[PDB]
Amino acid sequence: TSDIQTYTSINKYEVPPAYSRLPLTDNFDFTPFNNTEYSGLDPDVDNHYTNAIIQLYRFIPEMFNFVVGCLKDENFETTLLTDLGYLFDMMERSHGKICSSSNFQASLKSLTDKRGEPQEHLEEYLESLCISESIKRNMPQKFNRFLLSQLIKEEAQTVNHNITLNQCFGLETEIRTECSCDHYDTTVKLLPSLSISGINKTVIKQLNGQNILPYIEYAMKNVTQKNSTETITQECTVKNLPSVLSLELSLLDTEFSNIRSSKNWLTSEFYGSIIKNKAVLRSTASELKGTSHIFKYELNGYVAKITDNNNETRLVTYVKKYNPKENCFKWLMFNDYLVVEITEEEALKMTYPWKTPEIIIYCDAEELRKPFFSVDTYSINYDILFRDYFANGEYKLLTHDEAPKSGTLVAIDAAFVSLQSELCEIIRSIIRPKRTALARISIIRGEEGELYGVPFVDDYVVNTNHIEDYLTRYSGILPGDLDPEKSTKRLVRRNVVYRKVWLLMQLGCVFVGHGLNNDFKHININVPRNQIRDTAIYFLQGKRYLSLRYLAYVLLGMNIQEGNHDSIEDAHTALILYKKYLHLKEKAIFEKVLNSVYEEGRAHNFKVPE
RNA sequence: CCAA
Repeated sequence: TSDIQTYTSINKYEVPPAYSRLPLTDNFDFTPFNNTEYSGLDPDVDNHYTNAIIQLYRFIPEMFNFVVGCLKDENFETTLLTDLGYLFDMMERSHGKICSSSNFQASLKSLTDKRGEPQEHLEEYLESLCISESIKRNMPQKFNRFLLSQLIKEEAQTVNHNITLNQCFGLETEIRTECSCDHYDTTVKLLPSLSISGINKTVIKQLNGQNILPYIEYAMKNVTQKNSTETITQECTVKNLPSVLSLELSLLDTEFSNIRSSKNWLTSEFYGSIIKNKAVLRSTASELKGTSHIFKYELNGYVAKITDNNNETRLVTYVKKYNPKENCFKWLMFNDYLVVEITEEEALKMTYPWKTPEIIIYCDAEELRKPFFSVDTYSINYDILFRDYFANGEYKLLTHDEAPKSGTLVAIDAAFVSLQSELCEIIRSIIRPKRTALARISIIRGEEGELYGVPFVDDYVVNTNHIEDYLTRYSGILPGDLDPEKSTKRLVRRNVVYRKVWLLMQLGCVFVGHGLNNDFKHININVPRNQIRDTAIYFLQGKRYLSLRYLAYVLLGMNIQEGNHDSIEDAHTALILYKKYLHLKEKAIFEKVLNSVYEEGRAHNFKVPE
């Protein structure tokens, strides 16, 4: 993959490798694709267009500090809001490590299955999951308006209901539709984004061609004269300059081709206020008449559509970030997992024909220079680690004297199920394997004491989606995972069980188990290597890993006689194995019994009668 | 292969 992060091409037509279709993601190496301390997203997703938008909103300080801040309280009902907060917090703390948005994608697919007048907004987003072209037109802008609308709707349903997202994106739109003479009707609705679509009077590129500001002025105050056998006159006007401006560019290809020639069209920064019943936007303050509270706006980021030379379509994200240790603006470009730091002259330049701006974001001046606040800047509510929150009808819950600290030993094991299969297209060129879901996890008390080796959660994860295979032999999940059909296990949602794991790694607990990197990858949570004690890495044999049942029969006297797997018992045996490994390490017998399990396994064929 |  040499010469793949080059974002510039000497030719104005050849698309550089930084925007090409990245190779599909046993252990994929991401070190030659990201050198910065800001993470990328796993391209193995059902949505061809949501990864670019998530990165666009991560670097808006006023939104990022809020949705991450919403992780103080247990907002289990706001699925799309908290899952976005779980993703934003994970992205910030990974500092470059790969991240997956499968949890957010699952909450979006379950929310869009809703079967308000504009309900086709749900169906238009659901129609873009089964993947034909990669992404259609006007579809990224449709989700941009959909994501912001659903977030605000969930923002009013959180604990201590907030309106912070409305104060940032709120566009007080006056919709005057004149039916007859001297008699008109006005509508006032708060819009999260501004839609620049269906432009008719292209009088902008003469002397106001020109820059982007005239397009924003028309979308803020326009008079359309088309409706129906009526052809009514409609006048849309906004009287609000919010903190951030969400722009949705959807123009004609003739207007898109003419807009590439105008150098410096997409303006870096501008200022403007409201003087008349319309909004005026000027480059410098010398053109501003003043007489009102002036507002300064700077570009935060934008999502552009890349048309490959192989006639392939994909989205990328340009991003600016401010460092409080100096006065500097660093640009960042985001492919799926390709992240590079670029210059401003290249980020604003759009003379290339394979580049089309789709979603632009402008931010307030004094608010962009504000630093990003992590979730651990407030007091988080660790009440779920003790409460019994089940959705149905041999462990023991936790107490406040067992309050986990930075270093509390815990044994974790997770069971999963199969929703779909590989479902590939072919040499493989289009499709990828997907759809593995979580069924049951269990955390065990690992701290030495009276309550040692005894679990404290045994939660099963409810799932309404159609499964393809239970993997019952390796999952121990009888068909009782249905919400009203719980056989014997106490069920729980996915948002509640994820918070138990998130709070454990938030405090700094130390997880032990076998193959913990797999569970955390499918649970969709990233834990630092300092808090992971994997028995596979410890008892590693070159490139071969040993089965947990085998180690229980060669390192201990526990012949499990494995029939139906049992996660609560699997995590228990993984805990005491870490205790034996500690014993065999304190006394210098480390690389003496490890060599004993290789050779004894050659004649035994890595198996024992069970 | 491990994980499942």
